[PDB]
Amino acid sequence: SGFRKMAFPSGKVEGCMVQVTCGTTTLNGLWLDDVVYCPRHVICTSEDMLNPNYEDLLIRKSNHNFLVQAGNVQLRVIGHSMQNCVLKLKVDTANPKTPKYKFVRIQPGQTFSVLACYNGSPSGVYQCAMRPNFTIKGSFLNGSCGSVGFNIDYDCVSFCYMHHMELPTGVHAGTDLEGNFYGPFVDRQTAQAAGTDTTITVNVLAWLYAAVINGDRWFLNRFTTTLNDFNLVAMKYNYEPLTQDHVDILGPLSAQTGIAVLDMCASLKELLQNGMNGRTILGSALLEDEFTPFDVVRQCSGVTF
Amino acid sequence: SGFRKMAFPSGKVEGCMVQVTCGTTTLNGLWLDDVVYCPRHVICNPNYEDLLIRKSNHNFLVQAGNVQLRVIGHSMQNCVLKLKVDTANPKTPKYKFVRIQPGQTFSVLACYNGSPSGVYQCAMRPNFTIKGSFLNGSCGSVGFNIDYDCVSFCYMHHMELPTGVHAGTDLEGNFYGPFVDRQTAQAAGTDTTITVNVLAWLYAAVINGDRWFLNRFTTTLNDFNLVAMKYNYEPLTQDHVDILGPLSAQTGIAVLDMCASLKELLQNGMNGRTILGSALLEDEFTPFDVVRQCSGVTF
Ligand SMILES: CNC(=O)c1ccc2cncc(NC(=O)Cc3cccc(Cl)c3)c2c1
Ligand SMILES: CNC(=O)c1ccc2cncc(NC(=O)Cc3cccc(Cl)c3)c2c1
Ligand SMILES: [Cl-]
Repeated sequence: SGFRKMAFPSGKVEGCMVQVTCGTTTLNGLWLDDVVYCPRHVICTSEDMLNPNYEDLLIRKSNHNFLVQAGNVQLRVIGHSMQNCVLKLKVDTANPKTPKYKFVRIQPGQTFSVLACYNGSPSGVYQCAMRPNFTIKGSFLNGSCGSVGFNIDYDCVSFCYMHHMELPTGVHAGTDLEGNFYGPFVDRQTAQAAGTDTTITVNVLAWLYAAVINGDRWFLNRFTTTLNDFNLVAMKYNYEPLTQDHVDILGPLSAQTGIAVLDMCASLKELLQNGMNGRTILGSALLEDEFTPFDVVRQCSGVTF
Repeated sequence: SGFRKMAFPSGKVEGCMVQVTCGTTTLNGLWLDDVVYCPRHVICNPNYEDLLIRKSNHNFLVQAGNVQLRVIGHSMQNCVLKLKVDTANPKTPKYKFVRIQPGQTFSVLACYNGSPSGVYQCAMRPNFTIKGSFLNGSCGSVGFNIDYDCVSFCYMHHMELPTGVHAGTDLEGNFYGPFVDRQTAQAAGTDTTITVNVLAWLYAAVINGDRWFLNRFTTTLNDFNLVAMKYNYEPLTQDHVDILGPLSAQTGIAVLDMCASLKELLQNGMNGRTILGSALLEDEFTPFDVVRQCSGVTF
């Protein structure tokens, strides 16, 4: 029993964090095998950030300009290349702590753990979700660039995010581990703003199923809805449209609790109309959208209370 | 910017998790140096000395990864069993066993079959329970904090109470709260809100640009405690006021001025608004957690 925002154990990722220095800029890098991955903006000055020509800035650098520190040891850079917005620094030592890993690009609504780092040293771990507007609501200070997002399914670490910048609203933007940004963002100091954000509907439904599994049914009602009528109501509350894929994905939780997806959709509609009336659901007074259907099955029991 | 419920990096603790089996019971153990610590209920009116005297070293199966450790001794200390093994854990970090007080926070590395599955942050409630997330097999999972490079172990999981909340001991086997390790009618007492932690979280909200709840008013400590007692909030002591000193100096809001904001929040509610993305007053961040997360201390 109980339902917490749970992050994956960070040990496999902590053993990959290094510090990358180029000139006066210091940020974090991910050391996997003999390559250190970091944001390419490490080669920039604050002036260069308005309209950097990364190719022009990189051609002027040599291997010895990049200082890489792993713990108290200085690694030797023997090569460098750029792939999209990530810089790949070839080093002369393979990381003996390299876990089994993959680089995966996630979709909005997916969750992941973040190991926030400063000067190549891990400071904290938290759980978060890729918002529908492609930003993340993280907790990052100056020096956190290069910190990574990941999932650990079995013994394999799937790296899905590398932190690059903070937008004016305090939200964060970054890339996958191949250097492709999530969202319409660029690694430039230019007028960029996060688009209007929406609630991840399929995740709120999964979280309502987690509440039913843990014994809470106060919010259920005798109604059902069509998918179309649910979406017409949902979009008036800035909720993402619920697709037939989402309904299919909620199938296992529907079978376990005995509540049809469109029946749970009707309880969500009523919650949006009435509010909570002083009550809570899993210790929260708001509808939670940062637990996927997969997170709920992983964390919750297989037997409904 | 941003404020998340953040746990300490769990790597130093993951390297200590092992699986302990005795008969049909499997749970988690903490392997430090040549000793494995685990709940004594792994041997299960349980007369634990009578049950332990009947066991031999080879009855305890200890598995570290894919390796079977050899148990060469066993002893009980309060509600924890200490299994002496032949091999010292080469991954043993610098550590201490510390007992925490209600209101203090810690990270939990939830484990099943000696394998870590998740990490979360939580607080020791004033009623000595923890609102954790634990399933069957989680017994022996540990709570900890990190100070520089030293892991301070403060909690070991033992049981779930009927309300879904959890109970456990420090690493010396002393329970937090009036609980016993047996299947008997036990219930968590009435809980209260950790006042000093709510105030620290209000200061974190101000640091992150959320100021709608501030007002021109102040209060006395006595008047605040009379009001706080009415809403099932823990009393605020002069020690708590002193501990909030740094945050008061940084934001320019006196502790008793922030108390007048909290009094107005309790009497009138949030009025449809949120603070740091929450519609409830959050009490699981200490004044130290707020300073650490708004400064970037590393481990
Ligand atoms: C003193 N605080 C900060 O400057 C600060 C706070 C918080 C921050 C959180 N994350 C990243 C930071 N860094 C950047 O956004 C640097 C940057 C600027 C323009 C474009 C690009 Cl790609 C990268 C933060 C920076
Ligand atoms: C049916 N649910 C479970 O089996 C369950 C679910 C969830 C659980 C979460 N944590 C621990 C469990 N374990 C215990 O509380 C076993 C126990 C019983 C009597 C005394 C003592 Cl000291 C320990 C859980 C057990
Ligand atoms: Cl995905």
